[PDB]
Amino acid sequence: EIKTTTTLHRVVEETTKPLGATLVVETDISRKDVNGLARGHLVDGIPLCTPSFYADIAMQVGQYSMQRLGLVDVSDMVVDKALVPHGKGPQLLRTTLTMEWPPKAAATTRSAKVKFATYFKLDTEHASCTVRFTSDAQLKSLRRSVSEYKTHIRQLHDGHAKGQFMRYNRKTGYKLMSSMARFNPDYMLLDYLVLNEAENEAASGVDFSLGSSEGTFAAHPAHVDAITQVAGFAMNANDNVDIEKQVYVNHGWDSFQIYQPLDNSKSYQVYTKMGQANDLVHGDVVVLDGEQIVAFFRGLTLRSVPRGALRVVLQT
Amino acid sequence: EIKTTTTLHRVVEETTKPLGATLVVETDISRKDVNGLARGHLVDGIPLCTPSFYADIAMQVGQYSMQRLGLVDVSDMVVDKALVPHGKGPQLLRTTLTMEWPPAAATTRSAKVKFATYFKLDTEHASCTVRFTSDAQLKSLRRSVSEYKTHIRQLHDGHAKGQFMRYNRKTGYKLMSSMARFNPDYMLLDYLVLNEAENEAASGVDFSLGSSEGTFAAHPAHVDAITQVAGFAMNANDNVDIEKQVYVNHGWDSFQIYQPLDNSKSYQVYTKMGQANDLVHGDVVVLDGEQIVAFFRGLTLRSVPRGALRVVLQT
Ligand SMILES: Cc1cc(CSCc2cc(CSCC(=O)NCCNC(=O)CCNC(=O)[C@H](O)C(C)(C)COP(=O)(O)O)no2)no1
Ligand SMILES: Cc1cc(CSCc2cc(CSCC(=O)NCCNC(=O)CCNC(=O)[C@H](O)C(C)(C)COP(=O)(O)O)no2)no1
Repeated sequence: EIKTTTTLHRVVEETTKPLGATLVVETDISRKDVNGLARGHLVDGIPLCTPSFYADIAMQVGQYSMQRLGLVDVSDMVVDKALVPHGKGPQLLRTTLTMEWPPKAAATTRSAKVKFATYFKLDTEHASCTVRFTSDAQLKSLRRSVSEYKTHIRQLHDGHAKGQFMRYNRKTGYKLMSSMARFNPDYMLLDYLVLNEAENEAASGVDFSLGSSEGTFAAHPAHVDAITQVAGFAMNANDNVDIEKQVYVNHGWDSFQIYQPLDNSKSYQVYTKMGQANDLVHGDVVVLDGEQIVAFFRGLTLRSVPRGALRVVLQT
Repeated sequence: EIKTTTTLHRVVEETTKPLGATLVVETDISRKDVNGLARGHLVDGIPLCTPSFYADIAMQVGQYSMQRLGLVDVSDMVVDKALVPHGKGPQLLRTTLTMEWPPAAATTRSAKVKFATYFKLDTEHASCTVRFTSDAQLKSLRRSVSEYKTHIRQLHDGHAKGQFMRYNRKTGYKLMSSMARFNPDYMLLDYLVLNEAENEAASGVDFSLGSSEGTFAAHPAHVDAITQVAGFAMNANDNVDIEKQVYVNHGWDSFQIYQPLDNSKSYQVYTKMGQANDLVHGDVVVLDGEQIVAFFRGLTLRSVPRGALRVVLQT
């Protein structure tokens, strides 16, 4: 029996069969405990749900599906269409998980397809991902790289201390981005960020104590979004990116794994080196707690879009 | 008689009497050579004329009045109401200079100047007092050059140790972009080093970074770029939330220019603005290496609610 949370409200349909199974859950993003959280960013006055909102639900339905048959990877995340939480009556986000398997091999299953769509009935298809019941091989490799990530972080701080790189305090960083997007205060968790613009390379302290995070989640959408904001800032805070004309927006990612809880009283270190500018850039994002590996995005992908075209799409 | 320029288009009236004189000039800010320049900044999509636009005209009518009767100080500048250059047919900015004297005209060392748009009266925008001043301030400033250069060097030393922020041109304007977007011809701040704890800034302003075609006494983009250093030093503080409160131009006590503001040259600008009534003030010096180029004394900024600013402009 799957547990309901702030971001997963009820089971719509659940069906187990010979060559597969379906699980459909529903979240009313207008419900009072979640509607504030569902409004992660505001672009041209229009609220937007963040990809981390889907990722939280994906982790929940993946963890449940796995246990009914131990890391869940939220992989192949593709965000296709904006979700605008209007807060004017029910707004039903349905998450459909499907699995396939050959006879008597249900227990071997290591992935499931997940789709996110709003309904009234069908409203919009928003996003999709593949949850993977994955090995700890990546975690083991990341643990061997900790000293290397730490050295990259130390080198960024050394360069700032010599006047080489920019260091943004929290409020100044969000001010720099404010003509592009204004954040829900509960999402404004970047305490500082050191940016080497030449390599789109950033080290950031993210402090989850800086916001309110009441509810139950698998991975708090504000905590996970704050991790991806480091990569977004590294791109859009470059002196040669004119955010009046072109901006790097979320596109999705290849892989996302969490190895330790994202604790609302703690601060974490985040490091990324995003690739150089088709219209896509990608890179990895690691999250540390001192010497411990906390989480990792592999192939986080951002897309360069015209600022005005973004505005027209959202307003329509 | 008075020369016409990009920012001063014709004489409306010129009268002398035994105890004074009046000079009224007119500028159609919709004329095609000046309308672009008149649009200095955009706030919430609404174009605004900068105080430096008035200062340029004030220098012109002051220099003229004066030679007719040798530094002009544009002093006691008060900006009361926004001027929005709509670009939809004539928009006539009238500048009125008045002098008074006891029965003695050649002794006169100041004149009152008013700036108002007419259709006839539209809006009263600003006023100042032009002063025909001594070189005492210039000579005192020349003795302080090494002290100003030391303040600038200390800011650069602090940034090189990671203590102060240094903004490249485009990143500086990006930081301010939710408050105002600038006419590219006004985006002349090449870099700025900010000590936030004292609202203290040193900036390189490079007039070659914009286009400045026309004739002026003091190019309004060049003078506005000087004041932007002080505005940035206030609004770029980490504790100023420009979504709620912003420091806007208010005016100044005194402004003198000692050397041409050359559109091929870069200059050094230094200011230490006071700590946060709703007003802050400070001095702004402009250097060309070892030479004193210009000085604002008592440049005044006013803290206003960002949304109240929006409503006022929108109406
Ligand atoms: C300090 C600090 C750090 C940062 C982060 S850097 C600046 C920044 C801000 C944001 C948030 S706003 C962009 C965003 O992606 N938000 C959520 C994602 N939500 C969607 O809804 C898009 C996907 N949607 C689409 O609609 C389409 O693909 C679209 C409209 C982009 C184009 O479609 P097409 O043109 O092909 O028709 N991110 O980075 N800030 O401060
Ligand atoms: C690098 C780098 C540098 C910068 C720029 S520096 C930061 C900055 C930018 C601005 C520009 S916008 C504010 C401004 O003052 N613009 C012109 C002045 N023009 C008026 O029209 C006010 C007139 N004042 C009024 O109308 C009223 O007094 C009002 C409405 C403000 C108050 O209302 P009241 O209460 O009196 O009714 N400024 O600083 N960027 O990157």
